[PDB]
Amino acid sequence: DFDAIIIGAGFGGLYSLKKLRDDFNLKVRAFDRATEVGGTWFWNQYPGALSDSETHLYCYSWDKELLQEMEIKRKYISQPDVLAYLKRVADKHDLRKDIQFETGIRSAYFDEENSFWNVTTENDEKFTARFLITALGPLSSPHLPVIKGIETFKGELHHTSRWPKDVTFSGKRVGVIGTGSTGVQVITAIASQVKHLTVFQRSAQYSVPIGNVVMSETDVAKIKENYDQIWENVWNSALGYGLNESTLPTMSVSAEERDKIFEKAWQEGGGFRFMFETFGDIAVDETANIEAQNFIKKKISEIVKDPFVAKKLTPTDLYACRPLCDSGYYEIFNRDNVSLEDVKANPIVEIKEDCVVTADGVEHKLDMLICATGFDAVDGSYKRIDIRGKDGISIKDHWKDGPNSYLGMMVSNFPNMFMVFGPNGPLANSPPIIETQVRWIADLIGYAEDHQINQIEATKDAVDNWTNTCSDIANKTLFALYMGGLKEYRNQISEVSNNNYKGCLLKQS
Ligand SMILES: Cc1cc2nc3c(=O)[nH]c(=O)nc-3n(C[C@H](O)[C@H](O)[C@H](O)COP(=O)(O)OP(=O)(O)OC[C@H]3O[C@@H](n4cnc5c(N)ncnc54)[C@H](O)[C@@H]3O)c2cc1C
Ligand SMILES: NC(=O)C1=CN([C@@H]2O[C@H](COP(=O)(O)OP(=O)(O)OC[C@H]3O[C@@H](n4cnc5c(N)ncnc54)[C@H](O)[C@@H]3O)[C@@H](O)[C@H]2O)C=CC1
Repeated sequence: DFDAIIIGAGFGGLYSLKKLRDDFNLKVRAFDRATEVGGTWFWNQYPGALSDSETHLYCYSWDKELLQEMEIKRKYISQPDVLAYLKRVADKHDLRKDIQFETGIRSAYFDEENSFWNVTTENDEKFTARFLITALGPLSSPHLPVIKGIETFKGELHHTSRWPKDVTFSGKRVGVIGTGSTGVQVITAIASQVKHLTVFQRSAQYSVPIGNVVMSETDVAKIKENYDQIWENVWNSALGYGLNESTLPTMSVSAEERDKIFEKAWQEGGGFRFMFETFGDIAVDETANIEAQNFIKKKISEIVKDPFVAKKLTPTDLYACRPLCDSGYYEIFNRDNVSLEDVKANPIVEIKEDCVVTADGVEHKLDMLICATGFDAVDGSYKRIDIRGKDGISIKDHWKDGPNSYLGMMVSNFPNMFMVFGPNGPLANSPPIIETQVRWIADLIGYAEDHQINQIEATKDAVDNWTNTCSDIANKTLFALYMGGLKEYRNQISEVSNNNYKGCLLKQS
């Protein structure tokens, strides 16, 4: 029995714990299958895993001491460091004493008469708790790339989502399936170290340079000295990536101008930035979208010295969402021990003991095959848990037609359950969204303790409104889930919390 159960010990889990335990004095336990805190940063330790967000923003805001303390080696932070960082947050606030590691949750069924949650582990522990905090993140189970004959393969088959330790590249032919962000990081990291790399590319994507430089003692002092301002600007921005968000329209300058603005962002680095700090309409207007793409196509053709290769790396679709970030990805394809296989015009059909076979019957002989093939959507982490609310409805069935929430946090027919980095949340840097959501959830359970209430849920009506509020803003953009940003997200939930949780049925003891 607990005031609250937390599922997860990543960013959202760790803070949920700290806040509910130490700031609101609640009786709380946190669960994670992982042996250590960190979430995705414990699980994903492949070559080149790295924040998209800058080092000084990809962290908690609420411990001012730890900010002055924080190591800031590079502009962006490597997986080990993030894990060291969260590990050290656990150390400082002693949170592990209230985390059971190696302990998956199987089921959670809301008890309607005790107004609390029945949570049963995979081990078969039944714990009771008034409140359910799910911090499962946005990246669910990996994609299992159904490839005929994966069983026959007798070399190393590794998946980025479960990267083993003690992996050696030297002297080996290595295949990489996937050229989204994980696979670009993998390929950039390893192309230098292997005998031969084959990239199996299903869909060429746009990548810009990240520009992950070491941070001088002065650079780091400039950050620390003005850290309070840094955050206030994060809270007063759409993306919370510390960017001079632009309102300048793209086609409202010269071609020679536009060029030079893109070359500035490009020299600086970062995908958000190229897309939101150059101009203000790149995600909304098509001409602008096209202009942004053609800038990158141009870059691709300059860097990639072999035109036929440059061709295969060039996206073909009409409009471009967020570009990936890289650390010399396009450069990779110039080298003599890298080859690109367009696996949409020449797919993988079979896989024998020692090779991947594509459509034209070429046998790609590999010692090692790496799946960098991506994760399921937000709801997959939920749908994969036995979660049942009112009238024994399981989240599986309630969301069978796409995920839904109120404010990204609360679910209809699903009481005392509060989601962190949950679906229909804002598009922005992770740590600020998580802070925002945890603080808000904590205050509401605070309100609940003080107004002696014992049951909170969002209406079906509140939810659709919110589902609508996302579509209206969404359809104002090209992205053919909640946009309009963090600043306006934080407004929206303040408009709710200040109006006695409009759309939440607060039920009383
Ligand atoms: C390499 C990499 C770089 C990234 N860079 C950025 C970035 O720059 N900016 C950004 O905004 N985001 C980034 N992300 C994503 C984002 O910041 C992380 O996904 C975020 O830290 C998630 O924190 P979380 O605690 O909400 O969820 P997670 O960290 O995914 O933690 C969820 C935890 O819950 C546990 N869990 C789930 N289901 C169950 C269950 N049934 N039982 C028990 N435990 C369960 C899991 O073990 C997991 O540890 C990145 C992700 C990766 C992999
Ligand atoms: N930029 C960053 O710092 C990072 C961001 N992320 C987050 O995760 C998201 C992307 O996840 P990723 O793991 O990078 O990959 P992804 O989610 O883009 O994976 C899909 C890719 O895998 C390949 N693929 C999948 N199934 C295939 C099949 N059957 N045949 C051939 N190829 C196939 C395709 O090339 C495809 O582009 C990002 O949008 C971001 O939110 C994750 C890691 C690093």
